[PDB]
Amino acid sequence: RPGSTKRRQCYPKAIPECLRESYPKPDQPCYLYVIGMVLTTPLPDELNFRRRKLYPPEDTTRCFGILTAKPIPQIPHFPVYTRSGEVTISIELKKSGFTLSQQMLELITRLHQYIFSHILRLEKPALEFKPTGAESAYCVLPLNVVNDSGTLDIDFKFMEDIEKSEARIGIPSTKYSKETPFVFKLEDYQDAVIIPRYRNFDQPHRFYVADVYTDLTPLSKFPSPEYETFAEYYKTKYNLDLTNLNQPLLDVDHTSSRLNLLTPRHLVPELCAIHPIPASLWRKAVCLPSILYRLHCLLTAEELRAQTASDAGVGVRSLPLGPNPGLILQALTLSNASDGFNLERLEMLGDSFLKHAITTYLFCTYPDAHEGRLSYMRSKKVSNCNLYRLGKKKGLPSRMVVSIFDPPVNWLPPGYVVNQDLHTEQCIADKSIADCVAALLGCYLTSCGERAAQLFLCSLGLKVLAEKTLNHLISGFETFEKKINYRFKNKAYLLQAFTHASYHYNTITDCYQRLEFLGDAILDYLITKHLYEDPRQHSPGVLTDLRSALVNNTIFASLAVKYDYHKYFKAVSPELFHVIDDFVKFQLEKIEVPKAMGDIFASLAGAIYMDSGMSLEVVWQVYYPMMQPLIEKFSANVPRSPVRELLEMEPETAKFSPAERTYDGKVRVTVEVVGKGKFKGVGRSYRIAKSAAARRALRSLKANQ
RNA sequence: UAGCAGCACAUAAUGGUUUGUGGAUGUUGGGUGCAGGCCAUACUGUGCUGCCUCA
Repeated sequence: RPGSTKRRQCYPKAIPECLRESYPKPDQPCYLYVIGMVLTTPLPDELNFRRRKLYPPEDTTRCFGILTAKPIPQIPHFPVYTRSGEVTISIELKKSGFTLSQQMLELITRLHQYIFSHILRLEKPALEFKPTGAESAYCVLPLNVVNDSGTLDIDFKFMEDIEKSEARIGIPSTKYSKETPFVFKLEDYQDAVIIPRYRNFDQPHRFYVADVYTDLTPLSKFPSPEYETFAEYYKTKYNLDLTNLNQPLLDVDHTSSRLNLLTPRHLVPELCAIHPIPASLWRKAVCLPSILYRLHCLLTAEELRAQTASDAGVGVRSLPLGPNPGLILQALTLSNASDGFNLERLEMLGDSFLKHAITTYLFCTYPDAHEGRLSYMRSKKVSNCNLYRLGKKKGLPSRMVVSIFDPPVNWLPPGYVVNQDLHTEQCIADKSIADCVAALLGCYLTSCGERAAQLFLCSLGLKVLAEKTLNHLISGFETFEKKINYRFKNKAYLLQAFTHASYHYNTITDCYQRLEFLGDAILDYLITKHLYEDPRQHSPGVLTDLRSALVNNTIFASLAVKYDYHKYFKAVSPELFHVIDDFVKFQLEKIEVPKAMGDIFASLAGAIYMDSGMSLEVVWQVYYPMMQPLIEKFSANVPRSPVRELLEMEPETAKFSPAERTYDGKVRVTVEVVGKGKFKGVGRSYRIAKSAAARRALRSLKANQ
């Protein structure tokens, strides 16, 4: 069915408008952004398994910039988890409206290719570098501080120095002899990336210089147990005799192959070529895939924020408000993506508000439609099928984050195309598109409030926007008004709330059932909002359990008895009065629960809502003090089924019999607890019977402990 | 800068199970649809490893 988990569809991935076709043209105005990088949380030495020097990216004058033909909007700063620790990223406009020559742009584009293909090794046989034909068409370039002024600019000199360098295309062929011996220069290695010249010619392993040992030489002990000395190693493995046996040695670390950094995890110089790119900048280069991916994700979320501010009138189109893009990115992120956050909390809050908004809308729009009809219409509008259609129509599927980020497998680098797919497409379930709509509703509710959430629903396409007889029938309700600490402006709502359909003496209001319908959705929403806002910050699963336990007709009947509602209840059914009296007796001492007692509890919420001028707050002021002891009790001790509690205590030893239908239509169930006895329960249903059996067993087990 | 094999978690797939829920031929409740919680087979990713390439 449409809106089911069992139905899956493929969608193309959205690329933000500001990155699409964004290739700088010769002699045309362009934008230069700086990637600001600050080490905000250093990694503990215990997790730094080599105890290597942490490198704050900010300690170094060279960085990267983004060159684009289109402006990038402000996005929240975001963390990236490097081997140094948590680095906060800023994307800052440095220059706007400047021009580049064909030669300058070619130099940038060649270096940009060189980064993704040669440095990062993200060019694969399935990928082609076509910067003018690529959908995501921006260049990344080196920036440096000009003349120690602190001012960053395009380091054209460094790009040209890379182009003149023979070390760009492969390993330099410069062999040292006794006539031209190797001379070590310390300055050339302090921030170097090096390439060993004697091995792995197709895939030269690159290393950072981590340190320079001035106390160690080629005649010193080798790190592999296979060779005694560095000189012996190079002679034995590659037939290379060293010209300078007194040169210092380099302590080296591999260049990182891990390019997903969005979450926390928890040699002889003479035989090396210097790669023209410094190690500081190369450490920054390794972050580019995660940075550009995160940038892409946040830009997609901001595009959706700005679109919703246009379509719904909710927020401001450009910020100097609407939700933070990080919360939209949360509502777009499935738990499968593993990104440290997910939509599930926002979804549940959204669902509760959605019910309320539609219920209120239906109640007010259809003043003559009875409860069962409003309930039926409600059930169709809130369906996963309808919500999927709305989410598809809004173009959410292309914007969702579905899978775990993996640069070489599912990410297309800027200026590349796919040779005709995990790079360009994603497969999504119809239900997940429905769940995302509710999470977005929860995002707009939490950030912008209830009116803004209603306008958001309207933007999706959901339409969400006698007296003597009265005084006689309400006689004595002044004591009830005092008990609930609320006084009605219009006592007809109070009468309606306490009028059963059997109570034909009321000819001046309807029965309670319409106000019951309205009150049900109000109480669900208010309780859910309160549970979501709870300082304990309950998990998605626990929120579901608490919502289920608190939003219940049995609890509402129990409260209605505790707050004397049964004394004001207007009915003409002796049988209903007996069932109520038996339940009232059982509740006063601490058996069928009379539905009508929970229904009038909801109906009075509906009454107060209408009498207060649609004030949810006034309802909550009345109901919160009544419910608080239960909200505290269940939020302290998240509730359980007695059958589940028995199965948790006795998983292999507790076996339940089949349902035996007794002669009175009632179900009987036996639970056998191996070695501990057989306990029978009876009730009108298998669970009242199985729960009664499980409670008798649990009582016996707890008594024998 | 590589491959593989164990163990933790996330995750979709095919089966079952269980709570909720719906109009239904509804002879007095087993037909199907969508959600949660579990049990089983099987996939990927990250991580704790283990063996094993180059150094």
